[PDB]
Amino acid sequence: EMEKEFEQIDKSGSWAAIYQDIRHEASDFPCRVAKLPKNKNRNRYRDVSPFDHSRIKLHQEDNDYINASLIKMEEAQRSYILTQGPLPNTCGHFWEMVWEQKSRGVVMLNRVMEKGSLKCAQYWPQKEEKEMIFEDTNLKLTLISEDIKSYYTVRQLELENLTTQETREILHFHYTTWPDFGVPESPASFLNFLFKVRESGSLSPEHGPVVVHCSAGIGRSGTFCLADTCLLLMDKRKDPSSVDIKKVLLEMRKFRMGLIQTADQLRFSYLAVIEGAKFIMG
Ligand SMILES: COC(=O)c1c(O)cccc1OCCCCNC(=O)[C@H](Cc1ccc(OC(C(=O)O)C(=O)O)cc1)NC(=O)OC(C)(C)C
Repeated sequence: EMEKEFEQIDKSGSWAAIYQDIRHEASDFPCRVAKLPKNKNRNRYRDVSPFDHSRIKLHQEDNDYINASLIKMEEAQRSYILTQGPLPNTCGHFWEMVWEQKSRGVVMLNRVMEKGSLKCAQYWPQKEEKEMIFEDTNLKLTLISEDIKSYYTVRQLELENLTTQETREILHFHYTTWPDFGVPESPASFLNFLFKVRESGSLSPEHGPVVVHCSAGIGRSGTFCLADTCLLLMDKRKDPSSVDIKKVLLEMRKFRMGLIQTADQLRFSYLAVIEGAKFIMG
């Protein structure tokens, strides 16, 4: 019972301690490509890089680099590509990835501007009649429809490979109410957002892995994938109470560094899993 464990940590207020043990035991792998001088401008943060072994490679002989990682959860039967919010110069690369990896959905957990500064580039068109064209990767992106709700907006986008004139519908799931500081008060809306993504089919195996990002693509994005996998496991296993969130998180960190950036996010993840389990279950 993780809800029982949850209350213990809370009782003895030891979230920092537990979160810190996870950090200590977290995997550490080479990030050689990420650090090559030529890729300096392809990284938003100096301390956030994809491990070489799990990085997404762009299909181009020029420079195949993009700060993104493939998180592959074998037992859960789910995969996710966690990436940083694209930069002014990596938007074409961002959509190239979405096309090459055959992704059906893009999940955004932040706003273009937060705490007064840019956390992500405006990488999608905001008006139907103003399509965007990425000359470097030869891609055309068109806003098809938009549905603004209280805590999130879902957009329908048409992505076209100008080289082949092939097209695909991409669903943009944008969680718009994540606080500038700290974590959400209640996992309620965050969970419904996740379920809406599940419902679209974007997380299903018939499609490439969903692309997820916040600013660095490790904190909020971490919370999203950790909660989704844990719920899914509790759904699969003969004994749902055997799902250990701390171990699942560590398995994920084998594919990308720093998933879950604070003890607050860790507690929030527990909170979301526990709440989502109560609904999904009974
Ligand atoms: C806590 O650290 C870790 O867990 C960790 C680890 O265990 C092992 C390896 C790396 C690790 O983590 C690496 C990052 C440690 C803390 N670094 C920072 O805050 C920033 C980059 C950053 C920005 C926003 C964010 O998240 C937001 C978002 O995207 O909006 C969100 O989730 O809300 C996450 C990371 N770097 C920075 O200022 O440059 C410097 C510090 C160089 C000046």
